Amino acid sequence: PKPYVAINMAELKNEPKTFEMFASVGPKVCMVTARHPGFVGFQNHIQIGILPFGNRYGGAKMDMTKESSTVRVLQYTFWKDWKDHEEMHRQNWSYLFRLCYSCASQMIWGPWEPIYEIIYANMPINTEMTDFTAVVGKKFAEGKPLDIPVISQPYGKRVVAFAEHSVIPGKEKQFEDAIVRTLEMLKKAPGFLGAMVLKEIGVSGIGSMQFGAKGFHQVLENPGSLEPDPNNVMYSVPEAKNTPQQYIVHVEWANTDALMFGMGRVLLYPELRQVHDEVLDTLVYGPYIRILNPMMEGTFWREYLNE
Amino acid sequence: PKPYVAINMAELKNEPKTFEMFASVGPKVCMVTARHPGFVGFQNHIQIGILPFGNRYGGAKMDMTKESSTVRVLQYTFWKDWKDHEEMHRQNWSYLFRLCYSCASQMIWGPWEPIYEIIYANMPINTEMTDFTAVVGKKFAEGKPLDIPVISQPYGKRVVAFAEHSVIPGKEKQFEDAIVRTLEMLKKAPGFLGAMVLKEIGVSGIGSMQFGAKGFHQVLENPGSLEPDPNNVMYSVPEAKNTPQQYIVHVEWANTDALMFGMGRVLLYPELRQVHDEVLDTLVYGPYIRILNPMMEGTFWREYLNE
Amino acid sequence: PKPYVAINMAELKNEPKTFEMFASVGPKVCMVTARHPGFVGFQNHIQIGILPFGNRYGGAKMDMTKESSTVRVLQYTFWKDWKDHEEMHRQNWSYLFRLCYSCASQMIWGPWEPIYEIIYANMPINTEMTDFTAVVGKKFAEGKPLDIPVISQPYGKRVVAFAEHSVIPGKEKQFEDAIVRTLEMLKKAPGFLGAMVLKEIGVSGIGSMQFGAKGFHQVLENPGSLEPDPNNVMYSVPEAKNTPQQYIVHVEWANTDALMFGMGRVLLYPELRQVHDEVLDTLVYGPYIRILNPMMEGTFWREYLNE
Amino acid sequence: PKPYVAINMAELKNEPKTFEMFASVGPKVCMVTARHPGFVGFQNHIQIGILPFGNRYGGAKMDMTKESSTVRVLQYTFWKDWKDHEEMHRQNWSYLFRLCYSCASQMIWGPWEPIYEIIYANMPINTEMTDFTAVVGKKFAEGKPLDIPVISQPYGKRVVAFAEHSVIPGKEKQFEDAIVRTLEMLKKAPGFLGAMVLKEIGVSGIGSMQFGAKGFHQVLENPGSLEPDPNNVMYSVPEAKNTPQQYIVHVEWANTDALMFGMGRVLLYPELRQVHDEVLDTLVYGPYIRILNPMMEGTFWREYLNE
Ligand SMILES: [Fe+3]
Ligand SMILES: [Fe+3]
Ligand SMILES: [Fe+3]
Ligand SMILES: [Fe+3]
Repeated sequence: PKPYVAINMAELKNEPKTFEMFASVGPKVCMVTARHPGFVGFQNHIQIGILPFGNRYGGAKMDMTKESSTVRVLQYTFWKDWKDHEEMHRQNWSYLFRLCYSCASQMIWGPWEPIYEIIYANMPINTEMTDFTAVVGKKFAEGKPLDIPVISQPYGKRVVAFAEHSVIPGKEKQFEDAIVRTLEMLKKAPGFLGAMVLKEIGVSGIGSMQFGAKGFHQVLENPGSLEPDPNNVMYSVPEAKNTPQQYIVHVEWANTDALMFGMGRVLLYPELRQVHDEVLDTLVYGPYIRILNPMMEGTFWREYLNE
Repeated sequence: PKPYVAINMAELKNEPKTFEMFASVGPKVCMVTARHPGFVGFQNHIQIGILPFGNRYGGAKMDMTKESSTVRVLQYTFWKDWKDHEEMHRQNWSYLFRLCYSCASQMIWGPWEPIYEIIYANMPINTEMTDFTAVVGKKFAEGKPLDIPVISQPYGKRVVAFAEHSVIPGKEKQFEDAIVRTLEMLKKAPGFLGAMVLKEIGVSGIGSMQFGAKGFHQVLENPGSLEPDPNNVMYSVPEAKNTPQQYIVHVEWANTDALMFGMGRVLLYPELRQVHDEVLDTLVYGPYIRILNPMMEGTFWREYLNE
Repeated sequence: PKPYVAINMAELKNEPKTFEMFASVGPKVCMVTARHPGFVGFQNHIQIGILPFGNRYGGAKMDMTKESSTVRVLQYTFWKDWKDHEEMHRQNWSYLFRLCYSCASQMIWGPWEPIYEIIYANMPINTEMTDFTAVVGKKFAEGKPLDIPVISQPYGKRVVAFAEHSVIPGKEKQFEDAIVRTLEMLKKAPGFLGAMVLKEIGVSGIGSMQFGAKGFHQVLENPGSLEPDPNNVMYSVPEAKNTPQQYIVHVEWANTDALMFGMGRVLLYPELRQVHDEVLDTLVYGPYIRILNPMMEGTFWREYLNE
Repeated sequence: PKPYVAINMAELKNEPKTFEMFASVGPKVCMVTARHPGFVGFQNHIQIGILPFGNRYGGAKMDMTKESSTVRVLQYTFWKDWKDHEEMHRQNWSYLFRLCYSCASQMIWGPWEPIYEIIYANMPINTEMTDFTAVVGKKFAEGKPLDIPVISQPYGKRVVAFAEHSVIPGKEKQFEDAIVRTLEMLKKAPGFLGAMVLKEIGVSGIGSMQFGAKGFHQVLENPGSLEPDPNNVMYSVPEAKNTPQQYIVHVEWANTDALMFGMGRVLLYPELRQVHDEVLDTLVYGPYIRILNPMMEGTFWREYLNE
């Protein structure tokens, strides 16, 4: 079934010390998260660049890692129910706060952790190139060769287009209907590895280190080993839901060229351009497209999705 | 009287060609904006860094200009009525679009142009160090020594704390009352040069290059000398107003140390800390504090303000 | 069905500034071209080299990119009807001229845009290496395993043999019959990815910036933002059709070794050599064989082709 | 059927002279070992690193080869009956001792040669990427598509997780049952190439150069061309079996990322974590996980295994 998604977002200094702490503390945070039975997996991304849209963002390119002074992370965790995320943070707060607080020396912005519902998903399980023979064998044995997926390789061996959209109030249904029609056509582009549409339902104050006064002072004054009062979060998840309504259109691709020309199909192929124009008419903001590398992940999230 | 404020925000590559285009294009844009009789002035900022709050943003410093790969600009224009902003943009679209388009080669994000009402202002006129003798003489000559301002030096000779806040729905009045009480106390800190509170009322689609499908394709396809259809903006300014409600607390300071310890007064001086705690209890997001240099400005906006 | 093909040809300086403008302006031109509902896609090439044919062109090699002072581009656009190409240019001339004129600073020769009919096509859809599993599954589910194509990878991951031929007047049928027999045999060569035969039907004067006197002056005097009169083209497409008749034999290959030995099959395999000798007897000029890299492309042209 | 496994373990200087000895001596030893009809194959490994378990072994990483002063080898030989290994050594002692002695100059620790029974195996035959087309063909031809294996590439083109465990006396059955459940679930991880559990039954004194006094003096005094008395081994294989009982859990993976996150599935996927917790409760020692590269091998051992 469709899980809910929490996306923890932050911007950190682009230096070895940051990647060192990703490698030490990141696994620990994931192990802590996995203590909760409602956790169904994760997909952790680094932003490598920004899609330039010709020269609309002429200062950007799809891979800016060499030049950029910062690194943005977008850490997706998947949950049977979004309340499971809120419970896990609170049940495991002494570990999680002290783990996440160790990233402080490297932080420039964040953490900020919006929560989403998945309103559309066309996403395969991941497979390594070594796996495909057995997958094909099994699908033919089951008499379902139509269910043989594309090869979507895990652990940094594909790329993601993370397309931000905010929608005019009243135009949500028009956006949702048109984006799904768009993505159903998009899937014909070479190197398409799957797509999903995330609709924001709110924000996790605790995941965002956003407390009332007491907890704010506790964060600022922390030696690193003392939890802020987790009951000093002043707002529930839905209270922070944005209007204009926010969506992420998340599309996965074999490589950055497939991403550039494949996402470009919505502009270059007249039939699809006409459908996608119905999306564009509904927007307050976007599409703004970040190029992400899914590096560290728990691929069983897709197994849950496709149950 | 209080003007409305439009703040055009963008992120560009941090390199010489960018600052060269600020020098070419920026003055031209301001001159075009001044064709409208409702224009009352401008204050254009570059972000120099981010307030670290001890080590909460431990990768940040107040001056990050030597290491950052990007530069963020925040261009304030002041208007008798916010509709004047919208009218100026449409009436001068040929010039403005083609001027702003020249910046595309350097752009990474933006433009994004929220519009604000000023709900509180304690801001002086600017004066150079050479002016103060005549100001003092003139105020004493008219029997108004209370109207002698601090010396708030124009053109890059002071610094701004730009503090972003978003507020729990329903707590807008509590925030507003609390922040004004806070700023009325803050004005005792040494080096304090004034403060104002901006409350978002909406977003200029045209200023943000956010059109429907027709205008989006015109933007992406543009050789630089053809206008997108300015009538293809699909939402009004208020239709884009965010909930949670967004505010900017804008506080000016003599220098960055005065800024750090001055804004710090709300954490360090117990009586003020108690008042400011009432602000903190209302927030969804923030305070996140950008450090800005007001470089290019039309100082007469303050003359209008203080009329 | 078989579309028509326009091939825009030019030679430019082989320097970064040329490739910078390909990345900036190329996409804009494609987006403009896609405004016409008769546009069915595109395949844009850079010439990497020339086939030496032993040492017949002993100064050449298949990859000359490191040494060459120029770069030749051959931009294929595909059209339901060739008249569509002519309408598209006229209907969108404001944008298109101004975009293409921005290439001026780098141009040495061109543009020159002959138009072709396809008289023979054996060309597959493109697929990425990730896609093949699903393609195989679908064709078996459909009971059409015979229709499983080779893997012809998009976006610079294969090579093209572009073989120019001109034919003795009166021998066009003999050429056409012999070249098809030849290509039907050539498809056995390892790494063969498809072939088509293009027969020239004329030249687009507008696409070649070839006007009467009035438009010629307008081109030469242009500051960059003023279109020449698109109605000052003095000849229709068919009026410029060459005699001797020109053809392109376009053959795609997995890599340059497969290209060299595979194309060489017409010389090395006696049974094929006998068939291809019938082609050679009909020529005025050729075969002259350029080695091309298909970098930017709209792969959906093959979908139209194969319906 | 399941063979028995002898694992010869040694630590040598990490310098070129060592790898030169591997290249000349190693193939000779394997040829001698092949003189016995009970020899069913071999798989020889170098340790490339150690799994850090987050930062539990924070000084380790998966590939330590550039920094390490030593190199550990783990040479697996597979035997129809374990007694065959013992007989082979005695029958071929003049050659083997003299061959193994020539490694002396490079040795820091070892040799040490425990013998194992295989209590669980899910291991495929190895195939090169060239082979898979024919394997698929044959399996479909015999109506067994379910038996198409993953592609497990020989000769250094995959990696091995070598997980050491020692088990509380009396908890052997619990460990064995829970480890099998764990590996049956682990096989769903991307990149999984097979697993087996080895249970120690004893140690080969002769393979370990572990003699009584007579043979010890002979080894120490050896010019290189005189055998120690092979009848001076003082203990049988089972007499050296350890309590606490030792096991190796040997898991093969496409690459080190698949190994890291895949082995990690036992910590990150809640359903598998619960199962693996049952293994963890049984341990005296471990899991301690060496990362191995299987470079030189006699792949036919898996053919024997899978008959
Ligand atoms: Fe979270
Ligand atoms: Fe504006
Ligand atoms: Fe053309
Ligand atoms: Fe042995």
